[PDB]
Amino acid sequence: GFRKMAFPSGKVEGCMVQVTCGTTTLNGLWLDDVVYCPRHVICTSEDMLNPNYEDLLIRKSNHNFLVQAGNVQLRVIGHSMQNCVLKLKVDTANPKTPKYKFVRIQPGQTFSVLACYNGSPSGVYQCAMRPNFTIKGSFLNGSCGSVGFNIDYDCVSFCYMHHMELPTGVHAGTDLEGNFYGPFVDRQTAQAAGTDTTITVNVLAWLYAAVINGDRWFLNRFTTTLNDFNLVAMKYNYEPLTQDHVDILGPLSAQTGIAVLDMCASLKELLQNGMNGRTILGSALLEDEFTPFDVVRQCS
Amino acid sequence: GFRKMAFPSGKVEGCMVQVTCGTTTLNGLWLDDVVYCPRHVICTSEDMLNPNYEDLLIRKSNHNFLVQAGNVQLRVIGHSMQNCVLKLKVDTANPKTPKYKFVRIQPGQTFSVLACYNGSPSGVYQCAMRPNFTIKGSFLNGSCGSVGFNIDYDCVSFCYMHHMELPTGVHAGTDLEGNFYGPFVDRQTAQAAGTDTTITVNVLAWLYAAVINGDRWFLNRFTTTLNDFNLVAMKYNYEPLTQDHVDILGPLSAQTGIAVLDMCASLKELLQNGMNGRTILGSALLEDEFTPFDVVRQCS
Repeated sequence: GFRKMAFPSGKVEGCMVQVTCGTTTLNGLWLDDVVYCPRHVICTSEDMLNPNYEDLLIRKSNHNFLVQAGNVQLRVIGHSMQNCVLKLKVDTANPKTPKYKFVRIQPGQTFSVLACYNGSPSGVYQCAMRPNFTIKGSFLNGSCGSVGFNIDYDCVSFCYMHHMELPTGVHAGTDLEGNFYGPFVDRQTAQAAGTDTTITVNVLAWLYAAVINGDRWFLNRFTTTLNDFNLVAMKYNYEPLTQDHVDILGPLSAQTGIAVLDMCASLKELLQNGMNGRTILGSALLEDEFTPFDVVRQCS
Repeated sequence: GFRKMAFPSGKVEGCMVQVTCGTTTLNGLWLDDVVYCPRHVICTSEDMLNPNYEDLLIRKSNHNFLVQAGNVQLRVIGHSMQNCVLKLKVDTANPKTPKYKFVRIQPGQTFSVLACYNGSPSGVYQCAMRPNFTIKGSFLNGSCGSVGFNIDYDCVSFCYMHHMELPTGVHAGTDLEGNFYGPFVDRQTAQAAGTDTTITVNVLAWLYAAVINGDRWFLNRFTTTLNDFNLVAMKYNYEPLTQDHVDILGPLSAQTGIAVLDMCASLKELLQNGMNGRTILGSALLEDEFTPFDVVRQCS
């Protein structure tokens, strides 16, 4: 097994609060004197079918928002919307605010989620942004407004806020400026995701992890061109590999002595032949939710 | 996919420190005015081959231990050993000490590890104590003294401290009173683990998780007796299921409407027939490192 490792969550735990509007409670993020949360908190069950968020927000007063940090009520002094994120101004700057920035991540990148229930931290796990801008896998039952982040040197980079579940069970959300990842809207109407694809560069990073962890059976004596690899990739719904992706795998290639295009030849054979009942890192399936950075972080 | 979720790590992050003795640096745990760490910190490479820990410890002065919390040196005022754990008394009580207890967990139970490098928190993941008292899977390269824990209501229950790697790549460690889990010793000599077994009650919890997450193909119209199930289990290196284990699965059985012995009949068929190229929760292998409590924590 190659373990998913989340970032330590302490810096984000001190920012989680509960936001209630009417009968709806979800998670908010308290940074300086602003609480961020999904704007759908202001919607009734009926409102969600076709909301006019500007009109709904105008009809709300500050006293219609109950913000609780532990057992402590924060007074709201201002409410506004930035795209799909509600910003509640409160009268107290969070004394536990970390150094932070707001970033918008790329498809295929990973991040940690602090899964919260009604403002209370419950668990932490590592998630990948799928190429179709959904988040796949199992989630904490009832967890709206939970946030995704990376820790850079001292700095928390917030990249994601959970808004929506698609009937398939996958999650959709926004960056912390309230822009959805992918084609989704915060309305209860028919929404399809695009076809998903396998994140090739992550599969290669995970094969490097396998090698570093002594799982080598799939290495073959062959090489390929980027062009010949990509013809096979396309047939198996893999993303095309670019020179920039090859360059990202440089450190794992140096650590293992296996040229990227040699690992590409190994992956081509695995796609064409299958595993013949064998496992890699205890899996019968190739894994694509570890980035090259995730592997180097854990393995170097 | 059914996600491994770790406990939020913030309460433990504030306790991690670096301990150095000569050229050896590893992790320590700073609770009130005591730093806990593996006693093998006092050993040279040569000492590890056959250490007399009492003699080695007598030859150490307080000034031979360098304890750093961030960039901050703590003065050691006392050194003693409890079984395989070194206790450094320091002149400052940790102001970030959480409510805590020390527990000794059972084989098959899970816990979160805050993986640290030279006192610095790096990542958090969920681990299971194998029936042979090893910890399996991939680990942070260089991480000695990292601790395992559960969070109970407000209270951190520390259960594990990493000491050793076995040549197979698995980890061995102690409880926080310095007693090894399993037959292992903190000496560089030939040590075998017992044969490992599959944690049956955890496989059943994970099949309940599958059902709750809409993966139902393996459910069959059959039941079994505990006795007839156990005859099959024994052949596939599964732990025998006891009435006490059946009772632990009550809540998942109630949530799904599937009797425990009906899920046992489903598992008997999976062991005898295999998966025929199908997956459960995105896995081709049955997973045994989620406890019934882990599933209820995430799914209820």
